[PDB]
Amino acid sequence: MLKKKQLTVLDLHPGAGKTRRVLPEIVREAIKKRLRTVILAPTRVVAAEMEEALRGLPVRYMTTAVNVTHSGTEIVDLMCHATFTSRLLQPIRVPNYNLNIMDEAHFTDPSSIAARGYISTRVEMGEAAAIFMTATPPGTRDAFPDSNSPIMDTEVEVPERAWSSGFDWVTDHSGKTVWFVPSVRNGNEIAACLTKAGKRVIQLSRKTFETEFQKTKNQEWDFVITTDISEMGANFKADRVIDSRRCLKPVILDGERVILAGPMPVTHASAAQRRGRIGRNPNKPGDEYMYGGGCAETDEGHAHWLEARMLLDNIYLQDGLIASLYRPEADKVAAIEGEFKLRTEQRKTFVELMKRGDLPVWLAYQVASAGITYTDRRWCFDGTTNNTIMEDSVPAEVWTKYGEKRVLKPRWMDARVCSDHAALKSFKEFAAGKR
Repeated sequence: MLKKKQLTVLDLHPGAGKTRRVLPEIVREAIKKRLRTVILAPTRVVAAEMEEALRGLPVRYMTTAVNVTHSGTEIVDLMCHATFTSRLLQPIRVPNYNLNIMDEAHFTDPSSIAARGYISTRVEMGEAAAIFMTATPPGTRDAFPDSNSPIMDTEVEVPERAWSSGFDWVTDHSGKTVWFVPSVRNGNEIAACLTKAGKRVIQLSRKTFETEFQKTKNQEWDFVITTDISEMGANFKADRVIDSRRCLKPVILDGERVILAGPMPVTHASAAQRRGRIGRNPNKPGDEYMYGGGCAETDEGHAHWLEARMLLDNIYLQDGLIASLYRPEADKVAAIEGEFKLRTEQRKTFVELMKRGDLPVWLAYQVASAGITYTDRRWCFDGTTNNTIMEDSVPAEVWTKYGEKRVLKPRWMDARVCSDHAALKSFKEFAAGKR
């Protein structure tokens, strides 16, 4: 696998030991061959688990999720998918790694798709080797792959709102359940319903992931309500998965706004990853998987693939050349390589709106391409009346950095800035000039 000009897909089933058994062997071989190597983790939680599996080996952890004193003689670097793409975008010189290892290579966030495109392009050029580790490679149509022990798969109607009757099987269970919901807001209603009935519930989402995941290991719980983020290597000591089989899909309409469409069916890769949380212990057969709908290829036309093209168009590779998306996921977006290429000053604004501003990629691109500087927030208030952001069914208001109270009405509307209370609170601080 470690020979140049080769990309290998390590597609072992969930729980087969890709992270704890295969990864340390590959690292030992890479160090013996003096291959300058990068290990890419999807989240800070997986980075911590990788440190346990690689304990003792000389690895330089480029993450604050690991508290290790680096000796300075490491030729292997470990960092998150987003950090790799972020350093590629920034003026910082990233080493031209001989070997690129991506764990949970199925991750569909824009920076993971961009990282796969960059790496696969370097392999196609004959400059590097790569290993993509996932049970569900791009293009998988199998939602029920192999497991360490047999799983009872049951198609059932799954609640997406609070209920007063009709779902006795949900609460008549003495084990621990992991329940995947389409959104944070949907999760809140189900958690409140379960809490009212006496269940101990923990909720997980992209922003709260590191802090709340720790509660799954330090206390007893009956339910974990989570969004699709728990598909990326999160492990639980549970005996049942409840899966709505639904997700939200960011969609760009007429090239001028982003809406959160659905809930709609998840892909086969997502369903297999959600099911994959259980059936992991060969000594405990009969873990249950209750699913509430079918699968469909809802990644076609999903805004994340367009956003990955915006990132890749602004990453230097060689002179004018631009990295393509990883071939099995390249038809998910209709886009011309280089169409989002920005000039030096606008590119720097694009990077800062993402790194410091925390804006979605599509929204950061609209602002930077319009020639607006990072600190200029006039655009947050001069959009049309239909772009008015609502809070508690009434227009959201902020005090501008000038001291004036104005209705939040962005020139470009991206639904992700107000998808929940936490997102809208952060966007109000941005519009106010607080970061």
